[PDB]
Amino acid sequence: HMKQLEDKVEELLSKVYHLENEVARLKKLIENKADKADMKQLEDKVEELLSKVYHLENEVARLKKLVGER
Amino acid sequence: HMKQLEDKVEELLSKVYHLENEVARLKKLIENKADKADMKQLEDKVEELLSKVYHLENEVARLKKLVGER
Amino acid sequence: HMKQLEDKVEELLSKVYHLENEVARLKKLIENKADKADMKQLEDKVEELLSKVYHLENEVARLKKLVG
Repeated sequence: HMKQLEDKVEELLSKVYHLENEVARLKKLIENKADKADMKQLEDKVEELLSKVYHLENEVARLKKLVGER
Repeated sequence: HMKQLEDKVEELLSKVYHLENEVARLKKLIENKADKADMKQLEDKVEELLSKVYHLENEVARLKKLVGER
Repeated sequence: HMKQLEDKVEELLSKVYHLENEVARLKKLIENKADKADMKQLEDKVEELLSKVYHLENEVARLKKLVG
């Protein structure tokens, strides 16, 4: 009876140890995931560069038209 | 006495089962997040592009000046 | 024998509580991380940028020749 009850507790304890170790592995995975704030900062840079290129494209198109008349 | 300890283990049985399911869910949530390595790959390319845009800016300003008005 | 069984249950009781808290903590941490769908969108924007840069370099080289 007490031997049977301690068998169940031991089975549960074994599961918990396994789960503890798995969660430690997952904690490490999470540390290696990219933060939203960092992605946003890179996105802002890309958008800054895309706007610079946009205005450059317009100017080059303008200049191309002007020189094509001369 | 033993009945009350069984009732405690019955409670813990359920908690361990729920924990197993929560950890499975956490593992799925983790898989939907991007790795830092993926972000750094993009960052490396943006670094290349930053220099190219700088050079383009200088070249286009030089050309705008040369061309002048109509 | 009865004290040993009670201590085994105490061990389980404590570890379950501790692991519940840790899993909840990690759940919260996850919410601050970037989704793969969003990184893929950024990857496509970076593609957009690199293509436009190459195209513009070529346009500028041609214009530069024409002006010079």
